[PDB]
Amino acid sequence: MENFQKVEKIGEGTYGVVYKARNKLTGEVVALKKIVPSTAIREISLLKELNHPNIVKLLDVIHTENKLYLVFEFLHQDLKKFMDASALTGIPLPLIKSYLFQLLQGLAFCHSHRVLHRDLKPQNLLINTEGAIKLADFGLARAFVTLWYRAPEILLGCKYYSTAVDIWSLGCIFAEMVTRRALFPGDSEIDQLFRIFRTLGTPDEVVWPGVTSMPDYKPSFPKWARQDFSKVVPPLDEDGRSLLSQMLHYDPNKRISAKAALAHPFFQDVTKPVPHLRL
Repeated sequence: MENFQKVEKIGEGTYGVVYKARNKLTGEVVALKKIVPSTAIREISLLKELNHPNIVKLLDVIHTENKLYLVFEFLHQDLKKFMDASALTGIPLPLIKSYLFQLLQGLAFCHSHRVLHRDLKPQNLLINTEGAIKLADFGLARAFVTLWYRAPEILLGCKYYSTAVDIWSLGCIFAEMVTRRALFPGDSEIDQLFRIFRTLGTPDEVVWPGVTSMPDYKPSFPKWARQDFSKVVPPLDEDGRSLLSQMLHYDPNKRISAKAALAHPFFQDVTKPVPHLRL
């Protein structure tokens, strides 16, 4: 721990403060997250084995007197900041497509190892000058404020949700890159839920078998009609709209998997362009 020289504070993460650090020993520039229960210890130890080029590498874990430090590889910017930076002009479709493709590969990898993220959002998506995008904070939720990317089954009380929640979240982020506006900016659990309802229509037994039996489901939920999908993500092409609708399917079991999504015609012409970051 004294092996680190805090270069500066990046910001407040979900589980603590994040500092840019320099390994006084190896000189490597890393990201230090100042996060303890023995169960969370084995859980994040298992995360060290979860390596993929689209997953932010957990270099080391340092436990010392209730203090838990997670040493991560450092990336220069997050997707939230990049989106704002390219808000007026919009992120080019080839870069949007490239990013979604890479995130799906990363998700496909984690999901193949029965590891869910559970909390995908633009701030935990880190990018570099080389065109790569990675998933940050993977597995930390199972281990240990924005509802915008929350899957509906989570909002309806499902206590044993699946990998499908990450697909839903990524779909919301996908739509946000395309339109330059958050898809469902809920400011309360009920507002989030109803925002989803107003756009995708209020779910029933037809589209989502067993929805009415969900814990937080109320028969009194207003019945909104599903909106024309072409009004949701204009001007995304038919392939993208097809993929997005599949990623936003109400029934978690019918929602497209990361693996399957990678096969969608939308990616037939995927390339790896680089973003222009002003570091």
